[PDB]
Amino acid sequence: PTRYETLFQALDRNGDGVVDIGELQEGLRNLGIPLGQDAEEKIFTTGDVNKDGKLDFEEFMKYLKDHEKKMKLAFKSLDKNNDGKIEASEIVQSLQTLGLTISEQQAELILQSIDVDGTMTVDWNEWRDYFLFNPVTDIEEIIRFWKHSTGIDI
Ligand SMILES: [Ca+2]
Ligand SMILES: [Ca+2]
Ligand SMILES: [Ca+2]
Repeated sequence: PTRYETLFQALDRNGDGVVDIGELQEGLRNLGIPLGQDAEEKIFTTGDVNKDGKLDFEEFMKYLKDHEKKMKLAFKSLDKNNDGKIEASEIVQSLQTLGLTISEQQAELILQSIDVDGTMTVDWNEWRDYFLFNPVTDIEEIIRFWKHSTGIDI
């Protein structure tokens, strides 16, 4: 969704051309996107470049685009076989290259936590859709998020 107009119009409830923090909270909660207020605030603070307390469409778009390049490099960092998809063994080996060692079952837990549809594996579109509003900037903070999200070791 790389123009992001639909998302923005979805969030701009009063249709004034900007998204306020309230609209972000109410909108994300109404769209069934589970996000904490401090993290939403992280998004807003990173995005609000002119610091007027509002997110115009170009700040919104810029944030989402840069965030999606960070997420694409993270995804390709996790993608070993270059298929365009992520399997559990790949989570295991990618984590093993980082010095972390995790079981296959915990890897399964991670994939299931990340996966929002029934695919049982995660392609670029699902990865991007999942981390769309998650203010993580790279793979290490993605790991920190996993560590809180699954409530598992490392
Ligand atoms: Ca608005
Ligand atoms: Ca602004
Ligand atoms: Ca794979």
